[PDB]
Amino acid sequence: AGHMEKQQRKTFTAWCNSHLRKAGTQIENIEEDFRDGLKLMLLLEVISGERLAKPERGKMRVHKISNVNKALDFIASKGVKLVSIGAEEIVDGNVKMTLGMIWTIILRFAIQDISVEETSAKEGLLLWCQRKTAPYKNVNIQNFHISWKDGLGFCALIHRHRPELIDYGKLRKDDPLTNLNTAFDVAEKYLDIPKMLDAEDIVGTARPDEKAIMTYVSSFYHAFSGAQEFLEPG
Repeated sequence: AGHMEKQQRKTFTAWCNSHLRKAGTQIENIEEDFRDGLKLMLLLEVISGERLAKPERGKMRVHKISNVNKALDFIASKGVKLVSIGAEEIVDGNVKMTLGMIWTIILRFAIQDISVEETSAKEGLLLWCQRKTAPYKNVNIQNFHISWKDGLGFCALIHRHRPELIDYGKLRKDDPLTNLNTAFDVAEKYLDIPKMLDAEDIVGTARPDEKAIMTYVSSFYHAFSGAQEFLEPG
């Protein structure tokens, strides 16, 4: 019920929709649209590329719990970290539990497989960021929160791969709002990465939510991995 939840609500919703758009659907409220399990199963089919069991019909309490359990069984089978998520809480629209469940899904499907110099998962994603921004004198990535507040890290990641898209030299470290908005707009327009973070909130929050930032950064990783050259979106 604070800034942590607010930032995760924004970012996790955006991430989920960046995938569901490939299934011809979208959610409009993350604490309501997964309650019957239907869109949750669809999200899992998109990010895994597999077909889950056929969803049961009927809007009865028992049916919804059934669909959610099908989803929970599927993510367990795919190695998503277990964190005591309960089908009941998901069906009842418990926001804390829902965001917690979505986080484990993001971590498994967008971050865990990342491999960089024998380093993997979150640690691998961080190393990738550090290696790519190494040449930038005004950037020093050391985490997935404070290190990104001035926006230069995001701008540097983009400039490193597509220099023509950002006039990095004109960016000032003491002008974080400008830097963040520049990176977010360029990523949305040229890299097909939806805006998942609110610039003003990043600048105003002593310590921005690392799960939200990690989610956004992982989208940059995938946009620059070259995987799009051999994999069909869906």
